[PDB]
Amino acid sequence: AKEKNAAEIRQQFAMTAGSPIIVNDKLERYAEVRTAFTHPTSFFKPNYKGEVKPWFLSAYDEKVRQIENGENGPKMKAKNVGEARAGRALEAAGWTLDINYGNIYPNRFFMLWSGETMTNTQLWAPVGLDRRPPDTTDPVELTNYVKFAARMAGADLVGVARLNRNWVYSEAVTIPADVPYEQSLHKEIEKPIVFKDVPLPIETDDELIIPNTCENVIVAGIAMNREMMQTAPNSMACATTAFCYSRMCMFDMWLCQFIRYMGYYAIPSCNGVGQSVAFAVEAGLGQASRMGACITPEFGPNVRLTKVFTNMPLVPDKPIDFGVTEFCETCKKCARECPSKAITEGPRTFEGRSIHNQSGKLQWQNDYNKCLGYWPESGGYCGVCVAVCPFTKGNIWIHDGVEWLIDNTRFLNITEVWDGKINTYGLDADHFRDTVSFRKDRVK
Amino acid sequence: AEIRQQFAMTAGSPIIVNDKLERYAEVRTAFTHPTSFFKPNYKGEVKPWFLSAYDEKVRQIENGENGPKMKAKNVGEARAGRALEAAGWTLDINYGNIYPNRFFMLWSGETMTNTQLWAPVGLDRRPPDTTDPVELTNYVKFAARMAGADLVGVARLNRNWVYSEAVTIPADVPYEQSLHKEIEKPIVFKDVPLPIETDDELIIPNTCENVIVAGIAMNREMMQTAPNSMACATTAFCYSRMCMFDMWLCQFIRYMGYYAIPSCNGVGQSVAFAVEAGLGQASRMGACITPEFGPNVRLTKVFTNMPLVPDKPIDFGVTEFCETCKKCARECPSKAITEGPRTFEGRSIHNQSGKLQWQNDYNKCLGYWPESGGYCGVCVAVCPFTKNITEVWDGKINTYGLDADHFRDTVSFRKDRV
Ligand SMILES: Oc1ccc(Br)cc1
Ligand SMILES: Oc1ccc(Br)cc1
Ligand SMILES: Oc1ccc(Br)cc1
Ligand SMILES: Oc1ccc(Br)cc1
Ligand code: SF4
Ligand code: SF4
Ligand code: SF4
Ligand code: SF4
Repeated sequence: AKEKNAAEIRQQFAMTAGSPIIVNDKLERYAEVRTAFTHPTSFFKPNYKGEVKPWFLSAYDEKVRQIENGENGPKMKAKNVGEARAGRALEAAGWTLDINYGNIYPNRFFMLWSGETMTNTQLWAPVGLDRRPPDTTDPVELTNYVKFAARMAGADLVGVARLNRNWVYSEAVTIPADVPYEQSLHKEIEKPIVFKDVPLPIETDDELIIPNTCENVIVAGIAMNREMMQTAPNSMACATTAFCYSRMCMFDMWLCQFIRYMGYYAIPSCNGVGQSVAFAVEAGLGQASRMGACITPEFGPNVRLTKVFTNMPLVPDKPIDFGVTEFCETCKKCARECPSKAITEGPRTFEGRSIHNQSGKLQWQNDYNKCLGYWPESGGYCGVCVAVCPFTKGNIWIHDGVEWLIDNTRFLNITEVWDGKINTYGLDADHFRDTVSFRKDRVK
Repeated sequence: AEIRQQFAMTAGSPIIVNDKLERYAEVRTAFTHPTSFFKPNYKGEVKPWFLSAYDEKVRQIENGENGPKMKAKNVGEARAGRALEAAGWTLDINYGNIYPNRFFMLWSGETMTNTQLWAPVGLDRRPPDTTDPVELTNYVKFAARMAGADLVGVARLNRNWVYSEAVTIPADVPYEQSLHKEIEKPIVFKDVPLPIETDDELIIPNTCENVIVAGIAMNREMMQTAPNSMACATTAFCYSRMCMFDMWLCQFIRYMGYYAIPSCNGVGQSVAFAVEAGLGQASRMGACITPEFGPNVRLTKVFTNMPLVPDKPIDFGVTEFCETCKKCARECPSKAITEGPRTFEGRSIHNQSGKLQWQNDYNKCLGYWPESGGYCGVCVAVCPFTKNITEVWDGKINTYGLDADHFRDTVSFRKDRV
């Protein structure tokens, strides 16, 4: 006659301890300014009138053009102008709790490295939870507590790894502390991230200082909505992306406060501080893939990541190998469907394709300037590679009577989305049992 | 979805009122009123009630307890429950976000970082492209589910449930002085284009036709630990879910060409709005009891001129069940809940007289919070419609504390949205 079981799947494919990422001697920490979103070589893109602008402003011009022409995406006619409008209103509102598309500035706005000034900390100050020494130092108990809190805080997946500094940005993109929001985009700077023998995360005029005791990284997966992502590259894919960034932000703040009130310190990050995919792989959420994302058993790549760094003692999780690398070796669906041909069809190498790649680690090397170039053209955040990946299909797992396996057969419109199935936070009750959690699967 | 249609009433507010009903000044709630605000701690020192409750939380942690007379596994566990509770409140100002047009509860999006970033697109400046209330109701409910509501309904705004005067703070007062500088400010309805605040008044436009009410489900296993710390924790986390819902949904409504007023625990009485919007029925304890969650669900609401189709109120027999049940009243640690019949006369200043309801003594309720060091919730926990702490921490959990064994009950398609 067997119903899907993520705990069994993860146990079946668990590896022995050790970072799965393969590196050589060319590896150096990566300056965040090099990402396509920020680097001068990629930052500017033409709009549909040929005017060269910051990429997100050129994308804005295309969003406005599509609404006026009753389109939900590039050459994709909406039911009417009102439907086109509704999709961009949903997208825009999803970003409500996110600063400048990613919350990357460390220790600014929502991403504070200390809780001292937050209104919640001030209200609770008489209890002294953030000043009382920890009552628990046992990593086993702390891992159970912090993972339970993580699920409360909106994570669909949570894992723990030792912090690998190779993936922490050599220098962050940030703004001076005295610069108000309305000037932030004009006053962005770089600032080194360094590790020193200090008791608490602290920021000087010159440096963002992470303590040498910052042992661990907690990684969260924030599930996006399948029906909406499958509209990629059209507006509804932008909306599930946007809403999950605000979920990421709430997660980080909730969890950091929990960790602080347990007597440790905690650094939030969302898209800042370090490379989420690498942390997620080392924390066992999933495997790296040809497109470059972390592919998870539960959601494929259709899941966002955030992470929190802490000195709280924790038990690292085991990495997972459910065969993604070998599937990506033969699949190439994302490479073939990518509207900008940004994804390589070749083998993995240690050699960066351009400045946006960190050389010295074995991965599929993609041209992320080509990817970013398609966003102003399509007026969105694309996501076609996520949408076409077979691992994004909700039912890829089958049980053969003995064990779990991937179904190889899987590798061979917006009005209906607005009118169709939805549930709280865009989660799907047909799959929400995938992420049920008991102590047995939080810590062994 | 068929249960709720099975029990739909015809249109019309189910709340029975008389000639004496008047709008209720928010200062009168037990949380804020000077007759109920100060309570002794366990040492006998009289303080603001939440400060006396803090002292009990400290004392329990030190004594390795999760609640009154309830030993924890160890001090570490006691600490963890209070750390979780305190963290849950991260996105909430001074227990409830009640000050209108302050902090998270802004009546205009114009100064929000999100609005500024999106300004070149001009979605908040562009006239509505959709005025059909049917399509708007489908769009905004879909948005509401994305925004974290497990239940959503629409009603015409009954001004009887809007506070006559809000509790707020002067606009330039910093957060650190807020608790000490709370003031009263009238909420009035005038012929103005947009919601606006003057030195003297919070002005809601006469065009503000509708209220959208959201139900935000709490975790059943955690609330079952009431009056102990883990029921405090699911309470707290849902207040921050409430705040994110309000901001997300207001931004959606504004980017659609309308205005939107958030509220969380402020602006007006959530239980009344929820009953008129069809989420559930009023109950003996005073809460809105829903078919999906019983009373184990928090409420928030957003006010807007967006054309919408009002939902029908529902009758699935709560009133007749509450007549004979009285379990909440017998389990209530403070004897706050009446065993008697419904009347139009409030028992004290904390009740709004003029509406038929079970009249409860809410000062007796609040008095149990400093004694127990939490937000109680025993009434919610024992209610039949709702159906140790180490086992909760070691037991089932899922995203936002939702439960996959019941999450299918809140699936939604267009047919059940409008
Ligand atoms: O991950 C993302 C970052 C920025 C934008 Br805009 C969209 C997606
Ligand atoms: O007087 C006080 C009021 C509130 C807090 Br919190 C601390 C002190
Ligand atoms: O509704 C609530 C208001 C204040 C507290 Br403290 C807890 C719950
Ligand atoms: O020059 C700018 C105009 C609008 C934005 Br948003 C950012 C920069
Ligand atoms: S589409 Fe195919 S090659 Fe691309 S990431 Fe998914 S499985 Fe790998
Ligand atoms: S987001 Fe789009 S353009 Fe970018 S890699 Fe994926 S498919 Fe290609
Ligand atoms: S919260 Fe507790 S004290 Fe208050 S009415 Fe309910 S049972 Fe009684
Ligand atoms: S416990 Fe009984 S009387 Fe009290 S609200 Fe629930 S059903 Fe009604």
